[PDB]
Amino acid sequence: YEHVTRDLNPEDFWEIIGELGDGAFGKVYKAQNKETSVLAAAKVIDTKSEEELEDYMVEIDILASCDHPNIVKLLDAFYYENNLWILIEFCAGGAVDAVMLELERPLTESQIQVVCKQTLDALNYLHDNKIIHRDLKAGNILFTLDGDIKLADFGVSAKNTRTIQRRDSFIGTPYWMAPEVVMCETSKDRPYDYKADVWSLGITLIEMAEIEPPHHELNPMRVLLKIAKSEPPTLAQPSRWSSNFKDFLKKCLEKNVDARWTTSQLLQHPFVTVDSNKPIRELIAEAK
Amino acid sequence: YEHVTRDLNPEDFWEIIGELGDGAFGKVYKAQNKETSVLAAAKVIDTKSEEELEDYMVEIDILASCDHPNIVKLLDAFYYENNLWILIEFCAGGAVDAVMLELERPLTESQIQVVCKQTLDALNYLHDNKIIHRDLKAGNILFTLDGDIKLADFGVSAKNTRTIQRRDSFIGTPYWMAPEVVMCETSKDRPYDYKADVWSLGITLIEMAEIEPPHHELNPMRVLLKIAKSEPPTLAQPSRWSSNFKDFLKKCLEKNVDARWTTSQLLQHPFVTVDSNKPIRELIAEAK
Ligand SMILES: Nc1nc(Nc2ccc(S(N)(=O)=O)cc2)nn1C(=S)Nc1c(F)cccc1F
Ligand SMILES: Nc1nc(Nc2ccc(S(N)(=O)=O)cc2)nn1C(=S)Nc1c(F)cccc1F
Repeated sequence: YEHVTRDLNPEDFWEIIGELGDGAFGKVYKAQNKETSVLAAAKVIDTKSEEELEDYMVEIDILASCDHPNIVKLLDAFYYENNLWILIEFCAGGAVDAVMLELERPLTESQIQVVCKQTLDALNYLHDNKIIHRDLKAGNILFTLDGDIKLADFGVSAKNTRTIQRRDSFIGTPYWMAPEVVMCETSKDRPYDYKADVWSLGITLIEMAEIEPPHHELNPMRVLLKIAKSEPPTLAQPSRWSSNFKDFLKKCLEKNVDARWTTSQLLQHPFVTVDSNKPIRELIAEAK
Repeated sequence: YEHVTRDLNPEDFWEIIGELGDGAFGKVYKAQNKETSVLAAAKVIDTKSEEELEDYMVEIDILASCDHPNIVKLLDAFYYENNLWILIEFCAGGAVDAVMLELERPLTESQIQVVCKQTLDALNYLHDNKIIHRDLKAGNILFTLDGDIKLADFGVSAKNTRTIQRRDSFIGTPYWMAPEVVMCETSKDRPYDYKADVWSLGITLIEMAEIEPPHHELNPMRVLLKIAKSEPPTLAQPSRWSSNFKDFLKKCLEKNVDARWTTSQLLQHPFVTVDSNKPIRELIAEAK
């Protein structure tokens, strides 16, 4: 497609150094550019056929089209011998959840503020560009060498740009057009669906405060039921946390979607009014 | 694709008898099956390239996948010598707006009830199957030989089935999932976007009452502004029309989308509690 190379062996450009992880789409490798020495994470996805490339295209497009400091960039993509290779800028610190498990402790509040502030900048850019992440969690927030973060894994993300471009496309005099379509107040443009990411942000903040997300102790079969039945989760040990942390969470973890804050609103909250990554430089230094 | 034939000349199966119409995508022909004598409307769309087939595929899929008495069926589709041919079951009476212009008068109320009732059955099926028509008007409601109607022109329709199938698709324990996604209350499933068709139904009813839709006298440049600024339109000569007609319109022509009725709710309204097409048989007989 637009961004996927054909007929070339990815391993004539990128050398596998080792393994970074392993998941449902296969193993993820640490790769090194044979010419430039630039590092990458290399997803290698077994495709049974060419039709399956369409399943992975929205993700590639999002990665190729985004240009933000807190979103990982696409370095290359190849289709070769029935595998889709996706090469993504390398984040040397790994995922936030992996750090917590290595150190066997949650992040401190000042650390959470930095991750939250930068993660929010990424989300706000996504939403501004009609992208819903849809799988925000600590496993998909990666640390850089320099103590910053980058949001990754757009594997189930939605990009409403072509939908919106087709939505506004009309010819002739539209006498029959609904006023909400006239006013650009269709679901594609309203905040409603994007706010699903704002809830996931709240859960991820509790996950960073407590190592594991709410309801981790339940039978997995019960978790969706629990989310539906229960009031929104709160920090297990609230005395440990500032009023600003607890207030921010309440703006995210709000079941009335209309009342839940947008990323735009959240950027003005004092919990994210920070501008030094030092608490994270301290963390990742200890993990090194 | 799924439903488009390659490498065969459509005119070795279908004979053009004449022209039915002409619009932005070209002329529409009256066609006759050379073997069966079955009649069709034949859309013939000039495509500059193969990539353009994707623009027309949702429409073909909707036509091929729908099975309802009040929705036109796909008979064939061909890609040949750079044209996309779409053959659609023929409706011998033509469009409602064409009848009104031929007879130089609007429909009577009893006629409108029959068209409304059948059109609503079609819409309700569409919405049940996650399709938004998006271009409902009297020009896209066609009369059959027998005095029934069929809804046509899915050229800008939305089909949210693959979107919804991808929406519910998840692996692993979804600790971070928003409660509105948990409860299947995303925009794909909520009535909100489908209700745009319910507004267009209301306008189409006024169009059938008055030959032309509200604001037909304005500079076309002003129409969208007028829709936005104005209260919903009403029948110009309300003494001519029943309270049931006027009440039905108010349920459709409601700017508060949440307060506007669904097609499901409208099916229970007395304005559509009719079960004879005789008023339409009388109309189309005079037009013959
Ligand atoms: N851009 C990027 N950099 C890294 N770096 C990384 C990953 C793991 C580790 S490890 N094995 O935990 O120390 C260290 C660095 N991983 N990464 C990506 S995109 N990882 C990743 C991910 F975070 C989510 C889904 C699929 C993935 F392949
Ligand atoms: N299924 C179908 N049957 C017909 N019949 C028809 C059309 C015009 C006329 S005419 N020329 O007005 O008398 C008579 C019959 N037209 N038709 C379709 S799909 N017409 C049409 C349409 F209604 C909207 C957009 C494109 C179209 F090609």
